[PDB]
Amino acid sequence: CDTVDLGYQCSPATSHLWGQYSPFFSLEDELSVSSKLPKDCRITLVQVLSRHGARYPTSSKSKKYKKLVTAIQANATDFKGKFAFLKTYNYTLGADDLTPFGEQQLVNSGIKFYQRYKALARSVVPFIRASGSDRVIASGEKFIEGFQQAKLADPGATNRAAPAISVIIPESETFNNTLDHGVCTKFEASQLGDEVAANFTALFAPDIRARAEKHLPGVTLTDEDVVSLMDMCSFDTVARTSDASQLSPFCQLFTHNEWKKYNYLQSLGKYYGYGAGNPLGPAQGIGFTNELIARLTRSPVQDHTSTNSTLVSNPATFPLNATMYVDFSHDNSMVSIFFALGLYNGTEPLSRTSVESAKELDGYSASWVVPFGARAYFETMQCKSEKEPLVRALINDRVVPLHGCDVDKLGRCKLNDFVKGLSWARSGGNWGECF
Ligand SMILES: *[C@@H]1O[C@H](CO)[C@@H](O)[C@H](O)[C@H]1NC(C)=O
Ligand SMILES: *[C@@H]1O[C@H](CO)[C@@H](O)[C@H](O)[C@H]1NC(C)=O
Ligand SMILES: *[C@@H]1O[C@H](CO)[C@@H](O)[C@H](O)[C@H]1NC(C)=O
Ligand SMILES: *[C@@H]1O[C@H](CO)[C@@H](O)[C@H](O)[C@H]1NC(C)=O
Ligand SMILES: *[C@@H]1O[C@H](CO)[C@@H](O)[C@H](O)[C@H]1NC(C)=O
Ligand SMILES: *[C@H]1O[C@H](CO)[C@@H](O)[C@H](O)[C@H]1NC(C)=O
Repeated sequence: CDTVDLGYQCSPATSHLWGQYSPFFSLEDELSVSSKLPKDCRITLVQVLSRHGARYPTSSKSKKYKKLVTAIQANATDFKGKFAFLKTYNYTLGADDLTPFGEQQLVNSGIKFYQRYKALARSVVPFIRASGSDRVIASGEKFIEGFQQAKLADPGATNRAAPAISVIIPESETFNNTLDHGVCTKFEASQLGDEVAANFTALFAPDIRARAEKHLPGVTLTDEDVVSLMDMCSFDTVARTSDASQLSPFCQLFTHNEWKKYNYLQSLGKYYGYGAGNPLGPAQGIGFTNELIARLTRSPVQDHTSTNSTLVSNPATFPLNATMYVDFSHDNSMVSIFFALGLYNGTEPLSRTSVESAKELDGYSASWVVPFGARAYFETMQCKSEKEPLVRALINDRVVPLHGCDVDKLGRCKLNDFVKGLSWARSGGNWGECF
């Protein structure tokens, strides 16, 4: 179901509609030109930003789901139709960790990164950082395994030293971490994303709850419970087999139309939680943006947001000339980063009542942007067509044309023009409002 090149392609009418719980699926050529290296161009630098792989529910969500399944099984006097499996379903999911499928996603992502950037990778040991979350670190280790596997299979490789994760950035409300938000006090107290999600759920869940209650006589569901049951489709799928080759029985409880609503609910939560819908959302991505500018320009970091001055000032933890960089992070931080970079500046504020597709939102959705095992590639290339280095952004294989600069038909801008266009991030944006 899941391949190195294309990601997850089984049951696409369901599995691509789980938002941030969708396994990565390649968006090569989707509302986009090809992501292929253009003729007479050579990559000179690549930065990868990768999410962790598919996982179990967090400890708190796992507790909630188990509580619900138990209550259903205790209250239902019958389990009718498609809900029949809940009579004997046994809740066995863990908490927080990668599933085997999620580990393999990341091995696959490392293989794909080697293959895509083979010309550089043959001689380069990438510089790698990970946010201080066990599933993120584990994802980094699996990416490295895949990278090394592909490199060993390539007779043309000259430097096969394994890259280490050189920096693990602590996750703490008082540690400045560009790969995991937490220090912007006002933002961390924001309820907007949760309120938008709740309001939208109140629109679509009632009909679903009625149908489920009809097929589970004795059971009373809330809106929240409907969403929990829908969440279980993805979580159970990515857990129950090592290759996620069997759709969970939870999945067929809901229609394709309902999956499109669920997918949009997830898009709303990320947009209004972490993206441009949140007044301090894109500010959470400024620190990484300034780190990326430092790498692109081989220059010291200039930032006063979520960088740590000790970490960025030491070559051992922030080398300025490493040619390949790979950073491991989380959905929410990656959404903020993509918005801070201006990559979704063609997306209008999402309707809170009407479902708009990624097609109609200029390529923005949770499933297109931060699926499980999400990856972004930020390239510099030197092309014979242009004296100046050109930058290109690929998000889950889709070329995401740059904003703020004079963008060409291939989605690229000249390096200095791109950096100039990131004036908001370079100034620190509205970070002062944090406090
Ligand atoms: C910056 O990193 C240093 C070295 O790890 C650490 O001692 C310090 O507390 C960090 N400060 C912040 C605010 O992240
Ligand atoms: C939720 O809906 C209520 C009633 O329609 C509305 O007043 C409120 O603004 C909504 N919340 C958000 C953040 O959209
Ligand atoms: C199960 O029944 C109990 C006791 O009436 C009730 O409080 C609870 O909400 C019910 N839960 C479900 C999921 O039906
Ligand atoms: C951490 O970030 C805050 C601004 O958010 C800044 O005041 C402080 O200097 C930073 N500390 C370090 C060590 O970078
Ligand atoms: C993206 O749009 C926002 C809001 O208009 C603006 O502040 C920011 O500078 C834009 N980014 C780029 C890179 O053009
Ligand atoms: C590049 O130079 C940096 C100093 O900015 C140094 O720490 C490191 O040896 C180099 N980067 C690599 C090869 O990881």
